[PDB]
Amino acid sequence: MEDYDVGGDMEWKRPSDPKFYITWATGKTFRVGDELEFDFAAGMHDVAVVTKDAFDNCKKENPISHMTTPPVKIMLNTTGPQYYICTVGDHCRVGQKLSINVVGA
Ligand SMILES: [Cu+2]
Repeated sequence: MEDYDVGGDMEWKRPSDPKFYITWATGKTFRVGDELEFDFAAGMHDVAVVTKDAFDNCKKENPISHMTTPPVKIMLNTTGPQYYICTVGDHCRVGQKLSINVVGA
């Protein structure tokens, strides 16, 4: 098991570059049992676990899950695609979103 800090010291923030998080994930093999940790200041960002469509269009309403208090720690316990976005402001629209593929432990 591996523990990942989404974004690095950049943490979970509004990116200057729209592909930042695509870049951060790349080269990482997320497996079942691994844990993602999103760090941010209270109210400045958040985490909503969404479907692929909601991910693509940045739909904030009807999350699978939604978390607001800062480290949001999520364990990956199923194989397959997982999508996360920040619903605060225009953050998702400018790239604060994460797409990963979880494989076996
Ligand atoms: Cu945000």
